Amino acid sequence: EFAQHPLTPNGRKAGSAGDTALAFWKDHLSWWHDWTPAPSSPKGAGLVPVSMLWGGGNNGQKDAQRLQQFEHLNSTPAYVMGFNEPDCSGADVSADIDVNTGVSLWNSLIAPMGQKGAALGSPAMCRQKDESWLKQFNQQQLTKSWDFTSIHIFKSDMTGVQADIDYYWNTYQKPLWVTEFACVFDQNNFTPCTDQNQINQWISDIVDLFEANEHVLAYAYTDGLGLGSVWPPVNSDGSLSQSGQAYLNAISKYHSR
Repeated sequence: EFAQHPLTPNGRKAGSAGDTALAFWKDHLSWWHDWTPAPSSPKGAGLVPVSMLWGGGNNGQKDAQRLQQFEHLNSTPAYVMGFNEPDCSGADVSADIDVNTGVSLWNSLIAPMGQKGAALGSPAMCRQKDESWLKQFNQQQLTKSWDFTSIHIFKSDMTGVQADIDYYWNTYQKPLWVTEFACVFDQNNFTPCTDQNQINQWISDIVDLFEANEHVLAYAYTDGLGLGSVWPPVNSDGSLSQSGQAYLNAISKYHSR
């Protein structure tokens, strides 16, 4: 009888999306991802490295490299996530694949990893609570469904964060992982927050909300590009930024054993 993976990695919700701030945050995290099949920054050594199949290998240089690396994995990860934003476009930005193409990749490459014991994460939607892609994908013939629903939260207040959580719990009825989050005026041409005071409070508030919410089992601060000059967790001189320090101070509140 095989032991199942806990859907919170190694007793802590907190993780990182990317590795620029990983050395500074490590001691208060359990896990990280880097959008690749095999997260390998040496800054993460000891944390749970969560695998991803980003896309279908026809929407960018890195997309094609990552599909080939996923096909060549000699091993089964403890946790694997599906596609990054198949409902958005842009070469090496979002996966840009239809539901039919998603089903074929999921059944050929992701479901067999789950048969060998990996915990499976859904594809993550750029449309947030307005998605239709995952609703259609979930109605298709999948050889194995997902264990945790992956979500991206790009919102300017905690009302928007809560509306994303409620939509994905009510609709899919599985535990959630927030696999990327950042403070963004999403309805106003995707304008990233730029007020340091507001960002520091938003970070503090969102970590508290996630830690208290029974349906959120993991979360991860993103360092991806396109989020303005204030959100990045590392300054141009290499030092931890004020935004990076707000995350460090929030996740350390929940690390007391």
